[PDB]
Amino acid sequence: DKTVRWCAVSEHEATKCQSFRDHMKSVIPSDGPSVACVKKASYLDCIRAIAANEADAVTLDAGLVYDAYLAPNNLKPVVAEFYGSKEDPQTFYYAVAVVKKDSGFQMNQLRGKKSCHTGLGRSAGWNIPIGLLYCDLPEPRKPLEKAVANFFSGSCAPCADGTDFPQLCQLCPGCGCSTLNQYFGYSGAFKCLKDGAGDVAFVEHSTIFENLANKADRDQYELLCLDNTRKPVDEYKDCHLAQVPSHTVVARSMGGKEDLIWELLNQAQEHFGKDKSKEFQLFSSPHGKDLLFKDSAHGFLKVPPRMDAKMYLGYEYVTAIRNLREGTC
Ligand SMILES: [Fe+3]
Ligand SMILES: [K+]
Repeated sequence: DKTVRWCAVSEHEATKCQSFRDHMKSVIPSDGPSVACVKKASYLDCIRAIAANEADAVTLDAGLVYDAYLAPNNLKPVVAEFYGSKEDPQTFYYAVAVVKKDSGFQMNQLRGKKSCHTGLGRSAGWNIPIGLLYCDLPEPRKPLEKAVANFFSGSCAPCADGTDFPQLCQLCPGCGCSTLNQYFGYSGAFKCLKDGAGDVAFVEHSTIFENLANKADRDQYELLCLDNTRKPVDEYKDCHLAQVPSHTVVARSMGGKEDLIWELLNQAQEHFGKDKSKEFQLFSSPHGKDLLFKDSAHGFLKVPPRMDAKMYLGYEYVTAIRNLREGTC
């Protein structure tokens, strides 16, 4: 069998997955790669399913790539997203802090504000913004969750526990770990800001561009820079929190079907990648944004053989994570 079982988180990803299954099925040889769809409530359930041989592949934020390499799962990174263009591909992106024009505050004046995150554990939504703001947080700083809940005056951290940390779900009651939470992910953290529930969205550089097509509406938003100034959203290259490694597909170490994962995704990149097909798209969707793969991706690059999360992610970002887990001020 040449079937990749894809893990899709909730109703909408599940739909795009069935399209993906059907179009590949229709425009593929008798012998080529098939994909099957397994619906899960969260990225955590996908990670558990892949370790337990009940699924083969899920695409995860760089932060969640790290998380998934830890025991007893030991998921290995297999295919990387790239952004920008197919000519000069990039395997990183920019963590930006998006705010509404004329809101007043800057970064060392973020205390007491409302925060929209993509989700707990994610690079630009959590790890980067919270690590930089770590010593600004009140004591005690463990647990970290409870202490960012204390810093802001209400938050939305998708995937967090709302019993243990009610405040982290104030802007999105429940802290849903899927698109079913309307304020989950990139597009969801920007909807959280736009609706006026929050003051800052910790998102990627291309987030606003994919959620607001009109430049006149776009100019009512700006970014928070590290020198405590503000700059137009277009000038993200000189006003960003950090550069983070790209979302990756992960797979099992043993019997991971990584070769096939590549074969499927690479063929799928030629048939349905950016601007390639009017029947199906891999990096946009009728059913939502950033489903299965991010909207801002332009295709895929193969991860070198048998490389682990640790190595793929790089020392600067692995180190950035570990420092967050145990620090001092
Ligand atoms: Fe991300
Ligand atoms: K508070």
